[PDB]
Amino acid sequence: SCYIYWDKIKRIASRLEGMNYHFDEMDTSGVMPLLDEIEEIAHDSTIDFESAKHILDDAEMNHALSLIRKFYVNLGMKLQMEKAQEVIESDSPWETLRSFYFYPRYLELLKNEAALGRFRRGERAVFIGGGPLPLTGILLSHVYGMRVNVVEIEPDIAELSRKVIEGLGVDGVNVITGDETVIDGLEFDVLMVAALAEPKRRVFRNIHRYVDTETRIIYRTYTGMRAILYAPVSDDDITGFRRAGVVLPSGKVNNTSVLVFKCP
Amino acid sequence: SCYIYWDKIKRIASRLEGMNYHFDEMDTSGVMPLLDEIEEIAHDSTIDFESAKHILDDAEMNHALSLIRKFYVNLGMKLQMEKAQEVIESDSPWETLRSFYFYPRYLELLKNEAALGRFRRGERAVFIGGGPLPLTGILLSHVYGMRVNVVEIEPDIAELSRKVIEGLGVDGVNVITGDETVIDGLEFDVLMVAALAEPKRRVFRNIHRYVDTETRIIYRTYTGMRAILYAPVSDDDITGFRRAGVVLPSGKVNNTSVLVFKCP
Ligand SMILES: N[C@@H](CCN[C@@H](CCC(=O)O)C(=O)O)C(=O)O
Ligand SMILES: N[C@@H](CCN[C@@H](CCC(=O)O)C(=O)O)C(=O)O
Ligand SMILES: [Br-]
Ligand SMILES: [Br-]
Ligand SMILES: [Br-]
Ligand SMILES: [Br-]
Ligand SMILES: [Br-]
Ligand SMILES: [Br-]
Repeated sequence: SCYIYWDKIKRIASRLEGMNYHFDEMDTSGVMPLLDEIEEIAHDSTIDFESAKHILDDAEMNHALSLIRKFYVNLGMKLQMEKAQEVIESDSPWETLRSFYFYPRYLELLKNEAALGRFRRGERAVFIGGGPLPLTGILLSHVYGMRVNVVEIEPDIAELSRKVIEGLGVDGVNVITGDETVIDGLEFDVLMVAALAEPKRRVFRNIHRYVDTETRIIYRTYTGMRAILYAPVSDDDITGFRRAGVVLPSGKVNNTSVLVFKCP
Repeated sequence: SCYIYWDKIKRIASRLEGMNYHFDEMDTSGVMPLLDEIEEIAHDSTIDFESAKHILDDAEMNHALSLIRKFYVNLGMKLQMEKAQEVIESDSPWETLRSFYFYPRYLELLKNEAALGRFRRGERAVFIGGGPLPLTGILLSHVYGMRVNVVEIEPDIAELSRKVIEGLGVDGVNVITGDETVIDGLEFDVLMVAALAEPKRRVFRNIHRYVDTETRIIYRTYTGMRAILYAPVSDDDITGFRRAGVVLPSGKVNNTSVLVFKCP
């Protein structure tokens, strides 16, 4: 085979590689064009899922794919870091938060997930992998009226996220510093696994130990050409669970959301 | 994992075990309820492709999958043979043809394919693997006004398919007895490969030698839970071609249709 996307992807990866050579520290404003070139490929609706695997998972794409995925992770993290601090400093913190590049996507994504998980006001939710900008946790309370624990493994990132929540005046959102294993000590009706929470295999094995067969578990993944952004959760990762629902994204939304329940 | 469909599949397969190595001896009328049981699962739109893959790829499912596929291919062949002979003997051949159990699905399948392959009246189509009831060839002319050569490897089957075409009074449909390599001496705009055309490896490697990069090639395969019916075309099979489009079936249609082009 002979996909025209292969050359386009390799050239983007070459640009990323040259950039990384010069700077470890991401220039978030400067790389927005690169992100948009990548998302135009990711959002190409003409490409079916099987074809996406044929193009993205080809052996000769491995190196380029790894560069693009690392870029997406590092950019997303830096954008979150920068926005968190902006929110904390702002006299108009909600207006500041809504300016986050990806903000409207979260509204659409969470709508999807709330239907999939049958979210109800007052239910307890745990979100594993809050990051510096705990937007999903914030929305689960602010929009869905859930009582939320957000879990974050890096103590300084956890601290930042707490200041963001305090800055916005959002109630019902607590941040727990620790790994996924903290769920042993929490009551919850629904558990969500962040798109970038890693390592997947470990996270799901630990989840399996601590949840029961009634716990609604939603995880975020990448399918079709959106897999250019990040490695999907594999079926091996979710051994001991059964899939019970999936929402495929459209528009600009990147994540696929999967509902699973612990067997048996 | 713990899908309800696992046991349901195993149960159906247990009732096929005693027919193993002798499915060709089946009473087609008598086994229709079995096909319905299998299709109940195959056609269940709540089973996502990841779940279907989990079930169907499991080593413990291999024997059951083999039984179901043998049943399906033998029932399909026998239904086709019986119908071909009925049509040839009928005073009302088109009415007889339209009573074929799968007839409505062919209309939908072809409708999807016509859009995918951008079929235009008067275009020249070659169909590899007519079988005794060359319904696709018949409809390509009758519905889409294409000029058709159907290719059939077995002389006796070729003779039967000619009699069906002639019985119906269909114009612009000819049967060529030979292997796939007969396309060397043909001039055509669209090439189609039947769902049951085998061996895929040899067939596609031969196709690659004769077509050019402009030839629209459509092949039929099985995806998701419908792969319970018949082995999907493997990635190995279509090496040297690029995928350009797909139609995934809905309702009762079994086949996925794939548009490919020879590289580059
Ligand atoms: N931050 C969220 C992920 C939210 N994804 C959104 C925003 C855009 C993106 O992440 O590429 C989406 O899918 O469109 C998490 O940690 O799960
Ligand atoms: N006979 C055709 C296949 C026609 N498939 C139809 C009929 C049902 C079936 O084959 O199970 C379909 O997908 O619904 C061929 O060999 O290409
Ligand atoms: Br504000
Ligand atoms: Br988040
Ligand atoms: Br199930
Ligand atoms: Br039975
Ligand atoms: Br057999
Ligand atoms: Br046919």
